[PDB]
Formats: sequence, structure tokens, C-alpha cells
Amino acid sequence: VMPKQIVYWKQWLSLRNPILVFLKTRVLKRWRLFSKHE
Repeated sequence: VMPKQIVYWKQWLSLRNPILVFLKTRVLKRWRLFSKHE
């Protein structure tokens, strides 16, 4: 594949990935927080 298209991919699913998680966790801890507040 195109070194720049797979890297683009790669640099899109590699970063965006943990970043989604990071969003997931932030939203989780926020959820906890949102749940601990009630």
C-alpha cells in the first residue's frame, strides 16, 4: 500500500485509537463522577 496512505491510516488509527479510549476513560471517570454526584 501507499507508504503515506497506510501511515495516514496508521497515524489515524494508532493515535485516534488511544485517544478515543482516553475520551472513553475521561468520560468514564466523568461517568463515575457523574455517577458519584447523583
